[PDB]
Amino acid sequence: AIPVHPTPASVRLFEILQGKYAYVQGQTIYANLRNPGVFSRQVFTHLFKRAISHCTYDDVLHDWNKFEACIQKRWDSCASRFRESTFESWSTTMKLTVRDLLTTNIYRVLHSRSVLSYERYVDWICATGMVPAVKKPITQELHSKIKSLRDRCVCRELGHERTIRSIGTELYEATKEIIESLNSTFIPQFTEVTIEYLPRSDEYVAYYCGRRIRLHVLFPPAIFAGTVTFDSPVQRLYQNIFMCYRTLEHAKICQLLNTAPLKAIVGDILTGSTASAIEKLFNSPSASLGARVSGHNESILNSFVSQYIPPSREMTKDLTELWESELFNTFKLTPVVDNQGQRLYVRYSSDTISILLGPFTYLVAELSPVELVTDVYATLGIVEIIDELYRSSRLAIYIEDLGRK
Amino acid sequence: AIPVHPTPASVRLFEILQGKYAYVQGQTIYANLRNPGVFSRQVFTHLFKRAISHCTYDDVLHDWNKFEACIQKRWDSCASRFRESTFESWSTTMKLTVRDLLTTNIYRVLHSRSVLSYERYVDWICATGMVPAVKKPITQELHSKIKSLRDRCVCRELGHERTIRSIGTELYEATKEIIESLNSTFIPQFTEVTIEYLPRSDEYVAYYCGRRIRLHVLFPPAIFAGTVTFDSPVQRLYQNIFMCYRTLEHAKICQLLNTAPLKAIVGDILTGSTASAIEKLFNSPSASLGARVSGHNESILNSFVSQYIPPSREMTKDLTELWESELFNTFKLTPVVDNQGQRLYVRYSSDTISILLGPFTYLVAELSPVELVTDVYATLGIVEIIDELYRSSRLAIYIEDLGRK
Repeated sequence: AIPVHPTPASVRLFEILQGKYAYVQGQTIYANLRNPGVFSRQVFTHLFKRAISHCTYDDVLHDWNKFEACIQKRWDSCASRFRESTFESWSTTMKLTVRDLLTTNIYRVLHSRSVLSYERYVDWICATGMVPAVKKPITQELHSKIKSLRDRCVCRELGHERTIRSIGTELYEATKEIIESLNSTFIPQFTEVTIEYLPRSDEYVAYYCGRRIRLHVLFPPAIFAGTVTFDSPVQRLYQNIFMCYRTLEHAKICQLLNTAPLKAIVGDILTGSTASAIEKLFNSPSASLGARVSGHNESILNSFVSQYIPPSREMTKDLTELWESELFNTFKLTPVVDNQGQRLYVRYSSDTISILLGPFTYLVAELSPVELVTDVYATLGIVEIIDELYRSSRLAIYIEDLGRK
Repeated sequence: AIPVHPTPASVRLFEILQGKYAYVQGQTIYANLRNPGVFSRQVFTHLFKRAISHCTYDDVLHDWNKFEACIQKRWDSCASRFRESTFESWSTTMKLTVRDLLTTNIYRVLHSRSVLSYERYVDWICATGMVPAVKKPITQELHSKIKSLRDRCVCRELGHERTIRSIGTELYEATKEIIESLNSTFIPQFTEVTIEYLPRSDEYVAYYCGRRIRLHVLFPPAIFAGTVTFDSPVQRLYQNIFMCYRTLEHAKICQLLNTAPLKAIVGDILTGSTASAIEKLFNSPSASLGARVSGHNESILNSFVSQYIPPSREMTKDLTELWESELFNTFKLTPVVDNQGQRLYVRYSSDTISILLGPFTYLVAELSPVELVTDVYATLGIVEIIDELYRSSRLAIYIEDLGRK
């Protein structure tokens, strides 16, 4: 039995998740990888993939035959290129008339209340290399918020495209198993739960409201007999950040201690009429400073003077790029820049989703049939990846099979 | 029961949303993402999509048939290219007749009094990660602000375009479903309502006029035993901005205390005749400074002088880019810049609308059938997105269906 969370050193470590003690410009990049949305990209494009894969080629071809049966009563040798153009435009409106309803329903199921958050995951793994895998069995939100007819109300039109009537049902029921899986799982905060490690027969015990909950080691900490330190991104910086905090408060201490314009040895304010503002502090005891010897018999032979400025902002300036280097390296962050651009587009890499969302979606989340994605799947627009999925979809490759008749 | 909102540290946090305590050049970018109208982009292109989706192909083809019936009484072998050119003209005035109608009606319904504001939204989520949901049931303003004929008297002309008489009515009634949905909700101010936490069996309780009113969590605060800290963009900067405020007021304190040109120790003004301006302050007690020892028996052996200014503007300057990095990172802001351009066009990204208006339009506001936008949907002109929608809209594809006869 040894504590992991509620030790003073580890709560000092958990504090740097927020900004309470020390903060610089490099720690702003920590929130950028703390940004969720990339997890919604995962379930998003994965349910697009599930909706787009399960389709039959034989349905869309008879849809095209009935589509031509629609146009022959509306409109010989010129009909060859007429049928080519109307098929091309049929493919275009097929992409459109799937993509709009997908954009409605999938964003509708996407921005539900999810008690699981990537944001509450990424700070925990970077803090201690450990994550509480909490299985919270309340799952009555999804059927209450969405039960039926949300897939049925929008699709009622003239052209009874049975492709949509086949895909909307399977994509609708597929989300009812996926949102189930994420909302069944749970990740808490830190300030009210704790985590316990027993050295004797080494396992780890989670705690929240009095029970041992499931867990997943990723970065096992170094337990010496005197203290425990965690192999973590932030605790690879820990006492350097505390050193910068110490010298900054030290700098303000000396700055506030030499404010007197003159040193003796014994032996509403921000804005106002400056003439009266002179009077309001010249009488104040901030002006004088008479230093003291303790013993009255103890005399002073010589006296010196040296105000001193410790290099505070210099200590902040290198520690900014200290933060930048660690969060470019241990999490693969490639700054997409312009010519002499000062880090304008900070983006996930190929392997950093395998090292953050890879373990996330497959260890603490039981999202079994979901995948990781490409660089340009997460880089591009979230609706602009939809037609790109379409460009390598089973559907549009069947339609480009129909692309030659 | 512990307070969240009216506590002194958190009301200092809600204050720095405004400019009252400390303010730098980086906090100017905070208003740029505070700009509403990007919510109007959402409802605007969503209702254009709703207007253009419900259209039928059969209405416009016989409309073109009657359009040719109009021109045969006004105007053989040359008639092939004559009919091609007049169809191209009919397409162009079709775009014109949807554009002028829609810009009147939709900018008319768009800039009504909306009690919901994105400006009143984005400040809450950045402050505490928390939003209070208010449902004000007063929804009687839509029938008074618009009844009918704003869509009709503009199109009451010679050519009875049944495309307009078919789609204007359904877009007209659909807008009433959307303005009702937004103005039913309400997001409040902060200086009169409160947010509050019960630690035991944790939930979050909102209050306006004595009722536990609805709300939604996004970023769970760190509640320790002494204080509460909210995982927020601004409170990740909180004591650094307070440190800059402290050193700026301390800098002005030392500047105001060191105005004397001469340091003794005991033992209308802005513009005027400068010869009399010498007279008006030389006799004044602002000039002199004779510092004091308390004890008259207490003597001084040695005495010093040290003027000192802390690096005030230096402490402001790095905190500018502190704000710049944080509001480029935790809200994804890509500065559209020129060669060595100093951050000229600060624009929303693909993912930051998913992290800000994504939760807004779907979770705190119950706008179900609305969508998100793209990068170029939000970048381009709001009338230049009309014709860009037309570059991929179902009626205009049906005109491009007719584009080859």
